[PDB]
Amino acid sequence: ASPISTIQPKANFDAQQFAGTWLLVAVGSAGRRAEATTLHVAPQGTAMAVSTFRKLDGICWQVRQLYGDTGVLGRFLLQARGARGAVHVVVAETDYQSFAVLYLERAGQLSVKLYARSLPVSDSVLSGFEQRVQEAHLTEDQIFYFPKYGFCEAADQFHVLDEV
Repeated sequence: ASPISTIQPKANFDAQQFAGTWLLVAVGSAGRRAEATTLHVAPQGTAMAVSTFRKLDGICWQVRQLYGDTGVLGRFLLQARGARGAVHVVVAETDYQSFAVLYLERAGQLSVKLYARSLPVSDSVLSGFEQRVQEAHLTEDQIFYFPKYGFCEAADQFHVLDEV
C-alpha cells in the first residue's frame, strides 16, 4: 500500500550502534532555506530519542522527539500533533560509522535523507544516495543539499521544543 511499506529496513538494526551525532547532508523530496542540522540520537527502550539542532540566524534551536518502534527493527513512527500528520521512518542503509540513508513518509509522500557522521561524505556514498533517489522516482533536481557550515548542537531553555 504505502510507498514506505515496501522499503527494506537495515537487517538487525542496532540502535546502540546508531546512537550519537549525525549530520544532515541532503534530502530527496518532491514536496515544497536549508539550515545546518545536527541530530543527537539515543536508544530509549526499543525506540530512539532524537534531538535535532538547527542553526537559524546565529541561534541554535532544539526539537526533542521520540522515534517509536513500529515492530520491525529499523522501522519507526513520529507522532502527529500540533505540527502535521504522522511520519513513518525507516533506517534502510547504514554502516553506523559513517553514513545512513533514511526514508520518511508524510501524508503518503516518500522522501529520502542522507546523514553522515562527519564531512566529507565519501564519493561512493554520495553516488549511492543519488542512485537511491533515482530509484525512488525522484530527480536530481529534487535533491536539496543542507549547509556544511554553521552547525550547532546545544540550545538554551528558551529555544527548545519538546514533542515527546
